[PDB]
Amino acid sequence: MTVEPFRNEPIETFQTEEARRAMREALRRVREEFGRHYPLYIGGEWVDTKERMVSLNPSAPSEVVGTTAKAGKAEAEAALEAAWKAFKTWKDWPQEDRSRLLLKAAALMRRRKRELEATLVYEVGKNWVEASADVAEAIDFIEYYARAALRYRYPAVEVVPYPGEDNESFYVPLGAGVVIAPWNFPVAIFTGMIVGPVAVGNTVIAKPAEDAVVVGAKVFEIFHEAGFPPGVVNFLPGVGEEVGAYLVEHPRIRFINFTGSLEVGLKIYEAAGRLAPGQTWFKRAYVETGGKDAIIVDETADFDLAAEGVVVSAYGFQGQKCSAASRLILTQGAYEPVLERVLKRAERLSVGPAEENPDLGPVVSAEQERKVLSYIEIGKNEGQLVLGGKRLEGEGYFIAPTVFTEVPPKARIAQEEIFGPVLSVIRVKDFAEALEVANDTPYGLTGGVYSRKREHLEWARREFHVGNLYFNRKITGALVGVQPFGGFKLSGTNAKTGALDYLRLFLEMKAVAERF
Amino acid sequence: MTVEPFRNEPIETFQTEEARRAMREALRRVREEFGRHYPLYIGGEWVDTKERMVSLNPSAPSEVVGTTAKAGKAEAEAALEAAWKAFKTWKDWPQEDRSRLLLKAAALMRRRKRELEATLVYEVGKNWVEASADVAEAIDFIEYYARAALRYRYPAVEVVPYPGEDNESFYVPLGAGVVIAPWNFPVAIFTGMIVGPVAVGNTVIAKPAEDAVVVGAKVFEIFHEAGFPPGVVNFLPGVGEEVGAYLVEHPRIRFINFTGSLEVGLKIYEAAGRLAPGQTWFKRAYVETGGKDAIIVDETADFDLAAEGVVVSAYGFQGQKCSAASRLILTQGAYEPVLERVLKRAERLSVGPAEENPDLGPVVSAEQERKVLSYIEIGKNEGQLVLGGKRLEGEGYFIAPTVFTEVPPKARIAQEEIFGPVLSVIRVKDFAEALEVANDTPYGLTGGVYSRKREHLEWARREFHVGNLYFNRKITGALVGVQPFGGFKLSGTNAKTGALDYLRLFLEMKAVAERF
Amino acid sequence: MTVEPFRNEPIETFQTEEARRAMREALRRVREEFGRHYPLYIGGEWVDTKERMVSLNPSAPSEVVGTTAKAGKAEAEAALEAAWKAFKTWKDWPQEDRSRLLLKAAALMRRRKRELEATLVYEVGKNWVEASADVAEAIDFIEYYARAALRYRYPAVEVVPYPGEDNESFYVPLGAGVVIAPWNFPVAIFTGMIVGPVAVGNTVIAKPAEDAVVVGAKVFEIFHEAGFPPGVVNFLPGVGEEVGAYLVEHPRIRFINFTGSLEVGLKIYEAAGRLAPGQTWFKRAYVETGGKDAIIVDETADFDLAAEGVVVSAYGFQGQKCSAASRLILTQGAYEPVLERVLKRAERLSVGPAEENPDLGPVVSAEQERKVLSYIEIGKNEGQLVLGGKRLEGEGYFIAPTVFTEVPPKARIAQEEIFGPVLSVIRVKDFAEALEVANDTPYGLTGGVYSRKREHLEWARREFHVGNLYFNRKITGALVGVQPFGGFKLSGTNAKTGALDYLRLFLEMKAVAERF
Ligand SMILES: N[C@@H](CCC(=O)O)C(=O)O
Ligand SMILES: N[C@@H](CCC(=O)O)C(=O)O
Ligand SMILES: N[C@@H](CCC(=O)O)C(=O)O
Repeated sequence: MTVEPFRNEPIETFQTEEARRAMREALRRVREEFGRHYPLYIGGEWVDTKERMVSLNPSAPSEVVGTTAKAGKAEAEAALEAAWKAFKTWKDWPQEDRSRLLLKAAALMRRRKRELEATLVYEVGKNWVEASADVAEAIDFIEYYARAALRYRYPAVEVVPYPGEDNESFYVPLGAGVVIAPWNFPVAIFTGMIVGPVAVGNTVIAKPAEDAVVVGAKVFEIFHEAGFPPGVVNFLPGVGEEVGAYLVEHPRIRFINFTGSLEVGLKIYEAAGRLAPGQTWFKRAYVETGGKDAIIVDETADFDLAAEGVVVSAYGFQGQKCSAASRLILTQGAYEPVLERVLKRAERLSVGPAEENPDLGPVVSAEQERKVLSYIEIGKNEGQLVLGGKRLEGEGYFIAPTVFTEVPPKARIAQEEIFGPVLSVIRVKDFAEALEVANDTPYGLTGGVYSRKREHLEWARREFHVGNLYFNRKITGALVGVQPFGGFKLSGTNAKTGALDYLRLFLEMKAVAERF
Repeated sequence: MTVEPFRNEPIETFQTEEARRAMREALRRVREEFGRHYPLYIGGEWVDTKERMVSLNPSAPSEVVGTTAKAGKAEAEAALEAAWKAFKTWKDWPQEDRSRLLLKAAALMRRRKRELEATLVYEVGKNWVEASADVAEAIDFIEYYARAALRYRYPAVEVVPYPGEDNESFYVPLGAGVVIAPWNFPVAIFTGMIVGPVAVGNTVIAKPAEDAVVVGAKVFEIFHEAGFPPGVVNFLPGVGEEVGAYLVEHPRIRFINFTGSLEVGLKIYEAAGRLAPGQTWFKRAYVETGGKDAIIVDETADFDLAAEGVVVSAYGFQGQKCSAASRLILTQGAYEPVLERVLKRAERLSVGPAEENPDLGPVVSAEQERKVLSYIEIGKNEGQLVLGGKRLEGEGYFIAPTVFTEVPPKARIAQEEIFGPVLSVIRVKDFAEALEVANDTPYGLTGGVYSRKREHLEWARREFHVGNLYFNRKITGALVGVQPFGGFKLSGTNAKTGALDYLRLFLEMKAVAERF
Repeated sequence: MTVEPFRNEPIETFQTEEARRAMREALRRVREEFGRHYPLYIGGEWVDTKERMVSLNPSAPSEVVGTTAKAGKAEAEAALEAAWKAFKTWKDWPQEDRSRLLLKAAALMRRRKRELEATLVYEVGKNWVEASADVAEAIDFIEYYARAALRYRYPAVEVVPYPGEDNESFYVPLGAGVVIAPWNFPVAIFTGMIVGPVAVGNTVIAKPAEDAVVVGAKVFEIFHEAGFPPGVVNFLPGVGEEVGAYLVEHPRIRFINFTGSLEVGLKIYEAAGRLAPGQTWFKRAYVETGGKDAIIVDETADFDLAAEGVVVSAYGFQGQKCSAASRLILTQGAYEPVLERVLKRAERLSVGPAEENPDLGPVVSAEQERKVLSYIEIGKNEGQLVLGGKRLEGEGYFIAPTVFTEVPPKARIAQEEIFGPVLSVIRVKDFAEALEVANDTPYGLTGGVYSRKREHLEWARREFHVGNLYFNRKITGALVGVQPFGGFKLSGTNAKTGALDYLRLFLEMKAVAERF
């Protein structure tokens, strides 16, 4: 190696005066720039369009936080042509050179941490620590993939030798692909999904989520200053499915990297399986599609520790995480003790404008608000509402931490991803039943168990079927490198982010033999 | 390691009297066994059916090599139930135990080599050496995957540590899947596609190609004797698309491993991308779909060496290989010298009943013969026929080595996979044009270059876009371990067989963290 | 690895106000619990007995610090049955699972550091830093052995392969054994001797030293909360040799791990060599039996540095360490300079109630006091008393730092382990004579040399025959992992604690071959 061993970027807690001062300064600079317009980024240059998109502050929706250009099919085609033109030479860059470019981008992002965090606060309603964790994770993806990519450098394949011949196998990138990013981790996942494929020689066209187009543009300002060659990375904010559908079904799109709802993920995977007219390859599609994550607590657990972890997991970033604890499975002996503690802690959570660093900011949009409130109405017919369950005062999309108890395992609110601050509590007889209920959903992303019994923990290690399992701690916040992130079943294709294996997904192998 | 380092099984040449004596006895016993009936193999037992399938000797179509039971939807469902039941416990076997089971199977197959080779000679028309190479490769897949699987044993993932926590990532098998095997390497590929997934904990339902059901049954006799637990491997010969379609589209089939025509591969990949009613995962589909492989020869090459390699590559097993040289691209200076040599060598090739160990046996079936002859008629109006181009006398499906020259690069015979003894010769101006023509097809499986110019070879290493490239030697016969086999573009998904990476395709990763 | 690399637990120096406050709080909690009764721990549960044992405060012997149950032969037999029953399943736990259990125990012990330290202060008279070092070392043993155990996981043996066979050699634990722990490091050594064997699959019956039964019980509270399966670890405090003799001579005790006096160690080793009626194995007995450790100082040394190290080594924990410097060998040129400095430093050492953090607390018991005073009387007839040599005022067993000079190398006080604050100074002609005198004792545990002459240091590295040798620093305080601890000659069997080799002592090897 030529750089220090990988270490995760520390997550700012803002416990010091300097940290709080720096954040206030960043928040001021960001809001003073709410009037800024961000164009598309195609072929190494910012390209504007006639029509525009408006980004709103979910904590005060009448306030615009910025506007961006709006890509259509014409711009998507232009981006694809630029991406393929760039691929022709970018694929030949020595890996050491590509990795150094990523390291430069990480250094630039680290120097703009507060600015990006403040943008997350105002654009998507993350409180201070959620915002800091998001940006820190983006930096981690860049630092991690830059190093991981070197493990695949020419010629990396272990082969069996043969007399009188040189047999060399090596990896090569696929080509130009499309990245469809989420609004809940618009810096972290947006960055990771792009730089992973790019690190090993691919080129990318990235479509940010509508609710997070401004922060996505700021990430591209970093890519631009870093110096990625024209066409290697492209930015196409857009409205509706136009751009995404056009690229996903395009005969010249080589791969698709997607993180979002199961509904969209299913359509993408189906489309990727089809041979578009003139297509000359089998498309690769990687999808991360959510979950219905549960935390199991049995009677041997430290009930206070469990309650704290459950509240953090269920309500962090208003429960808008694919990893959020949306189900709390309690064995009979743990039911009353844990539920009472969870309710006591949850009722003390503050909800308000994200910039004030409340425990919960607003949900991301009017549409998300409508969806969450709709599920709350559904829940009233399936379980017992014991906490919250309503919209709070203010134009901002503030929803109170919600808890439903005595929820049937097969109830809609115990099966479908609400993606809001709504926790469903399920009572079970014993640990075996807890595991059965935990596994009985179409998903398999995150899960947790609070217990002191070794046999129960190791039992879960073998049978709680989720891609990311945690014992006696929160089930959210997977760290790059430490906890490869990705699930089973309808949670996706198990493309483990923040792991060496992730980069292999964007490479193909060639074997060349020379008989002397 | 607890066994000797992997070494490829020697391919018998039958030059010694001992080898000839052994082969003659094996051929005699297999012939004397003609007419035998082989049932299906489901849940550890041989299960017969009312209806049956007939396997004919392509060298003498009136002769029935044997008959097998015929599986329908009911048998497929029974096999799927057995495979999932078995998966529950097979996935928990220590890897060392599963690997030892594979090694036992390899030892048993090795002891039945001559018998399996003789069965290939009679059932699919392979001459002696082609049959020996097939069986040797099957043994190699078992020996190689047995060892490779241990590289993924619990807990194999390299992760970054975190203070006060144990973070453990490991691989687990996917579940029960279906294997759809080809008739051209009915022992080798049939075995490889089954044992790879099985080695790491998956269970399989295998559908042999209709023309090679008998040898597939013999491979299962070996699996049974080795002791694979009931349900781990299942044998379902069948007629038509019924069985394959039912399993490929089944909501409970976890993965599909396919090797065959592009037409079928495209349908499988599309079906795999769809969520069948009640399906709870994104199906994985691995497909190897053929090629239109070329050998380029420039004016600096050893023309005699090139001509020999071209003839072996084009006519070995009657050109019925996805790796076969079906295109010969000659630069202006190499055209006359190489073509004259290729014609002289090809016109001396013997064609006759496979048991006689001719240079070429018959094509595999009446339908295949019809298709190859149809392509020859098409070729007569596209290029210039200069050798062969007709069916030979006899009941067997004998076709003479055929050569067309001055073939336009975009002609149907220069673009579509004929899978017969038909070589298309294309004349180009220089090496640059040779590479352009070589790359201009929808495929990308194998390719070769005969040249003494270092700059041309290294240029091809970087730009001749095929998964398996060979310099100054034949382009067929990839050896397990030595030459990871798999292509680009419409040649498939690049699932490299005989390589460490192959097994990763049948595993998913779990990350478990415990905060102490 | 799945956890951070091993690091030694920091030893608290109590230089901060918070540290001192935390210690005072811990001391208060511990003394408020002096009335507590601690039962035996057998088969996963606390089991009380009719008779009890009383633990006294050596700094105020009329004060009881706690009482415990008293095990007899019946309880020892019950513990052995529980240990064997547990072994049957504990031996089959994946090593990763056993190691995680140890890591949990370490985390629990770390959270109770101050409590354990305060218990050591009151029960065995350790001052603050000696107490902190003791607990920190116990944590180190758990953390170290948890990691070291993974190095022996299935199948760990490097063997030579053979054609057509799988040859696998692996380690397995021995069974149920007995641990006989010392009173001088009742948390550290008590813990290490137990968790080392347990980590790799053995089960243990532990007999704490009579003077330290309370702190031993607190360590078992940690084992209990950690969740070791019933029978894996058992606690049997007792009076006299009854329990120890019964287990050591038992036909069903598989191994014996002992740390204590040579007198007892010799008896244990002799008994272990005998085949008890019905015994079906050769018992393994590991014994650490003390020393008569010397520090050599020559004329080239930094005399002030040497004096400081000698005083720390001779009087730390009142010289009650098997590693304590009980002999000071000075060459002629170093004699006066070093002796004067040692006397000046030693005369400034404070002696008093351990809780007040004096340089020296009291010796551990009335019996130890009697022994040390007896050796002082013996010393008066062999050497010249120049410092201390008497009991101080108070009911506590306070003995003043003592120094005898002009001591003959073969004098009883220069040969026998006093285990008290008594240093014997021997004058020698040169370095060669210093080494001769250093080696001329029945022991060989620790030793030290203060010198700037490279040739003398390297000479000692090769010829100062002790298991743990230190240059220009104290000879006590061996750190887990850094300095494998164990001696030569009558200091024991050289079972190096805190080293990878330690765990091998509790394993046996099996070699299994399968001919395919
Ligand atoms: N990796 C994030 C979840 C990302 C997502 O919500 O998609 C976590 O572990 O909290
Ligand atoms: N691996 C074989 C080709 C297998 C196939 O035809 O599918 C070869 O290299 O000749
Ligand atoms: N390991 C301790 C000595 C333990 C004992 O006295 O038995 C030290 O080096 O000081």
